[PDB]
Amino acid sequence: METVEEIKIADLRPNPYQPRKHFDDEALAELKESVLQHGILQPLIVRKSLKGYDIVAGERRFRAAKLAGLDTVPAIVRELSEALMREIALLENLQREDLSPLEEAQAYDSLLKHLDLTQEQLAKRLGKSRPHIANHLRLLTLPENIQQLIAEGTLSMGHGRTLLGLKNKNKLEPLVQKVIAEQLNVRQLEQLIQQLNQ
Amino acid sequence: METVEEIKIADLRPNPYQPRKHFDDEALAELKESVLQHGILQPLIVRKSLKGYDIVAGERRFRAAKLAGLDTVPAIVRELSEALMREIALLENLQREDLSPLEEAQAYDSLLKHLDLTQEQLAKRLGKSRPHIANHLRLLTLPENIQQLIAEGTLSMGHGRTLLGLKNKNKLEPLVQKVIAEQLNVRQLEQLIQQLNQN
Ligand SMILES: Nc1ccn([C@@H]2O[C@H](COP(=O)(O)OP(=O)(O)O)[C@@H](O)[C@H]2O)c(=O)n1
Ligand SMILES: Nc1ccn([C@@H]2O[C@H](COP(=O)(O)OP(=O)(O)O)[C@@H](O)[C@H]2O)c(=O)n1
Ligand SMILES: [Ca+2]
Ligand SMILES: [Ca+2]
Ligand SMILES: [Ca+2]
Ligand SMILES: [Ca+2]
Repeated sequence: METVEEIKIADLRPNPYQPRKHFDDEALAELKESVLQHGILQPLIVRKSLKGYDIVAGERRFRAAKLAGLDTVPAIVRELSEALMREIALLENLQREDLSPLEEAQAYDSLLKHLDLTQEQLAKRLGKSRPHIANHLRLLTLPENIQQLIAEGTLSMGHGRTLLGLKNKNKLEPLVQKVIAEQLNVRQLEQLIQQLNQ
Repeated sequence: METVEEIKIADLRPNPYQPRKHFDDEALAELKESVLQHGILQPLIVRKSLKGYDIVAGERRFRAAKLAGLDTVPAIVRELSEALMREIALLENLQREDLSPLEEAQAYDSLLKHLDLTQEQLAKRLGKSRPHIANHLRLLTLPENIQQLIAEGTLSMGHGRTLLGLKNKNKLEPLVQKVIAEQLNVRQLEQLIQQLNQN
């Protein structure tokens, strides 16, 4: 039976097989904020070495914990060959599916209702910006069929966002059919919507 | 003392606050294949119900474990309020960053060399298709400045693939400048390359 250990930040060493080459400061601030709200929800995977503990999965969490003022992170300590460490460094990130834009928006909407929160309060609680939450919730004001098209992938989310800018909704559904039939890009749609609006 | 328990598949209940509405069969097969190679690497998070356990994070792992024929999954049992369960069901998915196409491609290249595997063998080891691996490795044949655009997300991986189809490499930089300024999609880039390749 494995345990989750609290490992001191001073004892942690970089992932020797780190596949991430860029650490976005904005995204780390989001993770920091979430850690301040909920703590680290997911234990790191680490491997005990002579000098300390090498991270196998969790470098962002580690950086977020430091930003948040924590002195330890939760971790599962495993004995692993170099080959397993190389594989798992990738697989922990590779073998997962993110939520779609619409699944995210529906989640925000469900939390607003069941947690009884404003969008500002939800952004704080989730560690996301207020514009990020508002832009996703706006997708839920599009016609049902267009939401379906976006989910099915027949329309991009970028098209969805651009469609919100249309003044006269009488042209909305013909505009979507044109986008699809002509495989228009988002910039072409922006330009059509500007004229229609004017 | 938080522990990882092996919990019987039969005792697990679906996530009451599941944000995922689409469970792609192809992606579940990939996860199943990875579970067969490595086991479940990340414990599920669950909460005790009146009987059994509700999944708080891990429904895809749960379904892949059924497809792989497992009897139990590793799980951390936590006491959580309803509010926390609703929050964590989203957050465990929301607060994470994917790898860029180039980071994925570089990782494959590294693993091929250091594990001394062919593309096919690596594909089996990782639970991905052989073309998925091969097609990401092709990105590494692009000029570094275009690789960077793909790394940053200014160009999509599909743009990258399509640009490989260009015969005259002297037209690459002007073509990319056009793609970016005019925000062209993959199909429109295909057509421009179609024309450039016909002399
Ligand atoms: N052999 C593997 C491959 C991936 N994983 C992890 O499975 C999780 C899949 O994430 P997900 O959001 O797509 O699906 P859920 O299982 O959380 O519903 C990730 O946290 C992977 O790191 C694992 O535990 N074992
Ligand atoms: N408050 C939070 C928010 C996210 N997380 C998890 O932090 C992990 C971040 O994944 P990542 O691949 O972006 O970064 P790493 O920390 O694995 O380097 C994810 O598994 C989130 O579920 C957490 O442990 N605590
Ligand atoms: Ca890591
Ligand atoms: Ca990770
Ligand atoms: Ca889940
Ligand atoms: Ca998940």
